[PDB]
Amino acid sequence: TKLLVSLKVLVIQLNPQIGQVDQTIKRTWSILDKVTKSATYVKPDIILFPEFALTGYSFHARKDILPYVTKKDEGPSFELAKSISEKFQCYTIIGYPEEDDEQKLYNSALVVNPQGGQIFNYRKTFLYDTEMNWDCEENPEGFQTFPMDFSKCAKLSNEDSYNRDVTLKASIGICMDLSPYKFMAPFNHFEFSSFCVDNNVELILCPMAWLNSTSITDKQTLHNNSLLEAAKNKIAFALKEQGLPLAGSQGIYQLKIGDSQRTPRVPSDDSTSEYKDMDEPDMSNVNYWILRFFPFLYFKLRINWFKNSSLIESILGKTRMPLDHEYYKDGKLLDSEEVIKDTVLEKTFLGTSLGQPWKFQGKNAILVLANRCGTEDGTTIFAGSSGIYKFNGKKSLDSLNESVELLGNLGKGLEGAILREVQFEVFR
Repeated sequence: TKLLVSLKVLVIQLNPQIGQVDQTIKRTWSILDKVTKSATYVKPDIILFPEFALTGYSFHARKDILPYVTKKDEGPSFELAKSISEKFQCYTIIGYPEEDDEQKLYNSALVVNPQGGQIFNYRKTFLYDTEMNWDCEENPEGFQTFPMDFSKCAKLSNEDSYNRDVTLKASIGICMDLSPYKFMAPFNHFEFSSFCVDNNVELILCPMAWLNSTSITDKQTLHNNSLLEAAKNKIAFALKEQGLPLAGSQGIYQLKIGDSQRTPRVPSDDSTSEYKDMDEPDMSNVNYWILRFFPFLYFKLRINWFKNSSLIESILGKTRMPLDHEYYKDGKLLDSEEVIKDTVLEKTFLGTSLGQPWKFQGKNAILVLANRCGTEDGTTIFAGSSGIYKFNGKKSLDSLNESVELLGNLGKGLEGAILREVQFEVFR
């Protein structure tokens, strides 16, 4: 049974600085107000915020993030998402620093239903270097899926109106989650994107604090004072040329609400990575983000892989999580006498299953990326470029691949919001 779904997705792109929570929240309401006043405005069904959307990201010590940590059902970020969900009758997902009853710190993203109550709270599974500064904990449950009850969004292919309800299988990934584990794991693993293919995720939500390539990540540079001081000046000039403060743009909102302007398919070159053109998206990262969702992309060589059975040992050998992850402190292949369960036949490697060359073929999935913009510590330039994508499964490792639809993107250095009417199909 096919089921056409029309989802109205809104993405908020912010430039939060540490210590400006009230100011950021105030700017957020300013953005949302401007959105509703758009000529082509329509009420969103789901609103996504970036990673640590209100508090800032670059925390250097545990004591520095402590004044901004909250419980999953308490604090500014929760009340914000709650008020938004009650004012727009929508789902609201926002990234926030979390503290539980056991006084453990997480990099989390809470979800609030239209009734103004949280239904889920995802924690960051793969941690970035900055998380180590305040001793962030890995998600003990690893990658997770959760249902989202959408009303008046679904319809049969014969019907002329989306009057039916649909429970979409959603999944949240945060920044590093897309990257290989600790930047050490093989590139071909594609942990998060494979997880979504394995568990048949229909809606993918990604709050991000993703970086622009011009940022300083060299470890020997950061810990060499004369090298670091010389490195900071290179970034300061790039922001000064663009007529912006060192922290980046704030208060000036780029709005793409209701339009259907798609993002041009562009291959990655030496110019697409430069930090210029604030209203334009970082196509170097856009292409990279798409590449990290390889199992959703069409790849011609999958036929040769399936008939020669090259990935069978990889599929059967594939574990749920990396063996040294927090996931394997609680939970726990043959070729024996045990039968093959359905979950095994759902497992994939490089988008290939045991029964299909390309498992996702014929399916639809929606990718929503909320990435922050701006600059922190005078070393870290966030890529912004928030956007919405669609994997059609119809039969190039970048945006040139037409198995993914670029439904729109925001600027790489401007606060703002993008709304898109997303249409796709599921199966019930």
